[PDB]
Amino acid sequence: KETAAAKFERQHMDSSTSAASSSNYCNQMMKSRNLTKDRCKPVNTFVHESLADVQAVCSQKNVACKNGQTNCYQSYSTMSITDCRETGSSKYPNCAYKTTQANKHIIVACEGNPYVPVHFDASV
Repeated sequence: KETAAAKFERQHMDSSTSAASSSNYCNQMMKSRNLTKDRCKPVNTFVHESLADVQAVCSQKNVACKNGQTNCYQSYSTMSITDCRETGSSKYPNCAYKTTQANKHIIVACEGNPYVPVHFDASV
């Protein structure tokens, strides 16, 4: 079945664009990446950077994850991200989201060998 590392790429990586280009980014991405297949995932962040730059975060600043785990890491640099938050009009299967673009430090949880991002924890 899909690996945690591949899942992270599918849910959170968008190396193909530098930023969201319109308010419809989230609606299109959430759908296309299959995040709304079973239900409307409430929140999701997409990172507009190279895969290598995001994998490198696993060797940056170790910080506790929001849930207390100690396998989280914070990016030394800000990164281009897009926050997707479900709107009041969202109704499965017609999931709807508000798109928010920003430049923030990301916090990911890493695992494995190679040690790569498997979860997106927060943006700060």
